[PDB]
Amino acid sequence: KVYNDGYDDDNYDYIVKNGEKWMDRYEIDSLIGKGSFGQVVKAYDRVEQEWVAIKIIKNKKAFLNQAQIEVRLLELMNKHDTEMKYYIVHLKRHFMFRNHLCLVFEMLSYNLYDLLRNTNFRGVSLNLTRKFAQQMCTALLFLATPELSIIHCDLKPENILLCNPKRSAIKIVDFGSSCQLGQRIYQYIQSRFYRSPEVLLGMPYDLAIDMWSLGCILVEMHTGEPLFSGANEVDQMNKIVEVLGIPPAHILDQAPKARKFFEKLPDGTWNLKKTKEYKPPGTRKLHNILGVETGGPGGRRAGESGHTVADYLKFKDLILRMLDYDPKTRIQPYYALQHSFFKKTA
Ligand SMILES: COc1ccc2c(c1)CC(C)(C)c1c(N)ncnc1-2
Repeated sequence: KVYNDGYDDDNYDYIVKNGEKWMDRYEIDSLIGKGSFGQVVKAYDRVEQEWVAIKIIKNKKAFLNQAQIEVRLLELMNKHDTEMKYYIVHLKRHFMFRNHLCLVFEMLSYNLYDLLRNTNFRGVSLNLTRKFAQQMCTALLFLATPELSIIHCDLKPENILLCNPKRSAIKIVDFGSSCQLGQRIYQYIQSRFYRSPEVLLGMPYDLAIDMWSLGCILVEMHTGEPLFSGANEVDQMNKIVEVLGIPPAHILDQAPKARKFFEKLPDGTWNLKKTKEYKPPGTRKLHNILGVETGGPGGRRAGESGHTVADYLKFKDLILRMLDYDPKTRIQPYYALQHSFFKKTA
């Protein structure tokens, strides 16, 4: 049985061959990543005399079209950030090769989940968490510029990459599930652990869903573990409620899916539907998850510099603003960047 004239496997992936030359230009060196979309290779661009990463999309219409959306959004972001100051991966060019769409990027290092694994899932320092937060809020500010108005829709540690393994510089990747405000099509979006309450509830959404994901990512970067690790949507909402309490009635009153998770009482207040058993609503305090007064996560930052009670209070406050249940009042990128968590003291 033959796929794409022998170039592909049965899963429509290009069969990567070390050393192959493409288009009298690229020498494929090695495979450096693989996922649902296809594969990522390190290649030498002989024309520009530099290493590049080529994302080789599966030869399958659904994957091709997902990557064509990504190409258009990255090209739009390109028109608007030529100095590469806003922390989005740079798409150099694209081409079709042997029935695979191929996206050529600058070569980056490993992702923030790999970085968490490298900490043995104990987390990075509050200082490094702050550097990641500042860069991500800058990226979100750029995506919110009106000519872009891009909702990434799948922010998670795996979609944030280090530029260099020694260093704090990061880029956001993977715009295949993205969309623009006023061209919102998807009802089902975001990876579960990072999914906002408005999406869980079946409500209208906007760029604020990415800020929710960022709040979740930053707590996980410092603790080593996902903040809200739901096994399914009901479990996800229940985990959110353990930390943040029952969502506001004004929100639940307008939520198409309120009754998937909650019940409306005679007095018009809302409670959780019973299990078929969680910490009571709001009793799993972020204050304690972060260890604000008790030496940080697991008490492991006791006796370390750069981890004071005062700095933990600033981090907690910023995260709580990113995790506001109301997407209208949730902190926005411009104001997050001005928050006291980013103000130096001492
Ligand atoms: C499994 O998913 C992966 C694996 C590796 C990478 C990406 C996705 C994203 C891109 C293609 C942007 C990239 C890069 N530019 N440099 C290095 N690695 C990667």
